[PDB]
Amino acid sequence: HKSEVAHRFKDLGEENFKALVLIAFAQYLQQCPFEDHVKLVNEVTEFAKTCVADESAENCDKSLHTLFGDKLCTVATLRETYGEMADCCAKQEPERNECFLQHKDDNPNLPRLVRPEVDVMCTAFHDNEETFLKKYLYEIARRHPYFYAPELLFFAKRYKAAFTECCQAADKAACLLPKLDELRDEGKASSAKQRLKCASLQKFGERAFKAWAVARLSQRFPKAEFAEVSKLVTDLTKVHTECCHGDLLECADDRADLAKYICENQDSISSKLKECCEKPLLEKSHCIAEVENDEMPADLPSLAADFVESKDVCKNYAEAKDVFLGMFLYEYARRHPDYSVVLLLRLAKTYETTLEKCCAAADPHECYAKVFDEFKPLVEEPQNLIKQNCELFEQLGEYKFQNALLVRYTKKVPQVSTPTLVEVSRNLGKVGSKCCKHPEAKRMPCAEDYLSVVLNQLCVLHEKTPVSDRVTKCCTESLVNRRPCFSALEVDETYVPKEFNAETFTFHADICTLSEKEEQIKKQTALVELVKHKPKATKEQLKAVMDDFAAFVEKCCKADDKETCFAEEGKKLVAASQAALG
Ligand SMILES: CN(C)c1cccc2c(S(=O)(=O)N[C@@H](CCC(=O)O)C(=O)O)cccc12
Ligand SMILES: CN(C)c1cccc2c(S(=O)(=O)N[C@@H](CCC(=O)O)C(=O)O)cccc12
Ligand SMILES: CCCCCCCCCCCCCC(=O)O
Ligand SMILES: CCCCCCCCCCCCCC(=O)O
Ligand SMILES: CCCCCCCCCCCCCC(=O)O
Ligand SMILES: CCCCCCCCCCCCCC(=O)O
Repeated sequence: HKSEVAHRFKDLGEENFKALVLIAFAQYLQQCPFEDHVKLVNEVTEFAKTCVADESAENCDKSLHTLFGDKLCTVATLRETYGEMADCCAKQEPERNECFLQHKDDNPNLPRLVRPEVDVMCTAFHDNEETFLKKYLYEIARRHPYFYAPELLFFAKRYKAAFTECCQAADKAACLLPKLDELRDEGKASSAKQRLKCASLQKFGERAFKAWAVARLSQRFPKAEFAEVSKLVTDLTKVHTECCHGDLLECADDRADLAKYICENQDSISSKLKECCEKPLLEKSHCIAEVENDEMPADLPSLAADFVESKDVCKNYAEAKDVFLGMFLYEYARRHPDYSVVLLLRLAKTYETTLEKCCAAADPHECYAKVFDEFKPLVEEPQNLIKQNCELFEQLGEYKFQNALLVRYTKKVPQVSTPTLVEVSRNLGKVGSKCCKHPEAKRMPCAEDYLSVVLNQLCVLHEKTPVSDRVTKCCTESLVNRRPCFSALEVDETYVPKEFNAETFTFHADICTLSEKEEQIKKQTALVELVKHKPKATKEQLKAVMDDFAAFVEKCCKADDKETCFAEEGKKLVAASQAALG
């Protein structure tokens, strides 16, 4: 009301409040030490209570932006530590706030955060639970200035649970380790998706984004009217735009609003929202944004009615092209929760091309009457890839399936560095085990989501070290053409084999003491190196060496004087294998 701080405090609660203030400050003063921030939090929090007691007390009427800005400029070593950023304090709001966003280094030069030993972590945890988690919250926040604060807080709590459960466990490590890994990946995923979306909104512009939204929102809320979906798409676009700009507050307020709105009108939006709309302010958004797709209406007409048969297609279309196409998407999206958003985009795109040609011809209806037929091969491509791939994965295991992928892509883009090929293939495989476990009706949406980050990661670390033009075409192609572009890659006939290296195929017994994740990655690296040396090798040939090798390993890791073995058979293997592969 008359005091923003007081208000947020009352809403959030002391705990959440102090956690967010901490995260907020860690995202700007990325260089200040943890103790420094904690003091700021306390000073701000104390101030907050002052205003809760008397909404009219000093400065309590100031805006969060101003309050935050002033506290920020309070840091003495500001100009010494951040230099140019200190010049932000001369400017008045909102230039001051704006000035800060511009100096929020999206990727500082901080040391990789190392994972301590389970025991040391559990003891730290148990001894001083609060500072143990805050301290790490701080470490993550400063390294990820754009990670939406509240989501970060959401993660912290999942971590807390893991430590509370696991540190009591018999085998602490067997309980904790796996959870920490599932949280990391999930965190990397949220990070990549966020930057991805913002990146998209940047290059491709609003339209394409709204297009994406209509499709996603329709699949999720098939019972809502198109007018409700357009309303939501509009607000969601403002939200992502603002949130991408990096301003936490503005971003948060838009998010709360849209959640409030959706809840009040939840009856005309989705039935699956009850649960989500009860939750606390800080958790509404998160919940809603992930809510399962609602059951789609049973009495739903054939699309062909309003989009192929009708004699007013072009009329309705010229009247408002995008609204029409949007309606197409809305209609097609909600009848297919099983389609990937991007696949729906391809149809809509295809439909649009057709209408553009057809509506400027003798008689439209004749020209576009069989367009749905143009869809068939489009829908099928992603489906046959999924079946063909999940099948292979069912036979072979995650690991063996990854090797298949390894051989397949190395042949496609031999120029790519071996360590890059190994990672991509591994991640690709994970997507394989994570999605194939799903009923065929949810597979495609699943692949889209995991595959989207993986391909982006692939593109980013190639943007940097350009190795192939073909990978660059795919990486800079339409966001809806990206995946098919890669699927279209064919064996590289131009590639010239890599001169043989003895050092690259010699193994030591240390391959026995190494952990699974390490043995595999050590074997897989040799595999990519093998293919990069003899690309003309048939699956049979390769399957031979791999079999020979596999034994070699086990065999040499189950006999005395290991080192002797690996060097003795080593000569033999390399020798025999080289001849088999001409
Ligand atoms: C849940 N989420 C906030 C996260 C938790 C733990 C680690 C996270 C990381 S991370 O550990 O820094 N992940 C590193 C790679 C792995 C490493 O070097 O340790 C990174 O890509 O930046 C990134 C993004 C989100 C994370
Ligand atoms: C709570 N509300 C304000 C929302 C915030 C952010 C995303 C939202 C979405 S969404 O973008 O379609 N849901 C996203 C996941 C959430 C995210 O990445 O932010 C998706 O399926 O790709 C739907 C409804 C409400 C949303
Ligand atoms: C997300 C905020 C909660 C902070 C608690 C993190 C505790 C785990 C410490 C290890 C993190 C390093 C990343 C990793 O390798 O797992
Ligand atoms: C609410 C109306 C906004 C939706 C506009 C419909 C756009 C459909 C065209 C699909 C093109 C995808 C963009 C792209 O080429 O990347
Ligand atoms: C001066 C410090 C300001 C403290 C930061 C308060 C902003 C956090 C509000 C969180 C609201 C939840 C929004 C959402 O649902 O995403
Ligand atoms: C021309 C020298 C070729 C000999 C080197 C063979 C090494 C290839 C990697 C084998 C890994 C197979 C995967 C596995 O069985 O786990």
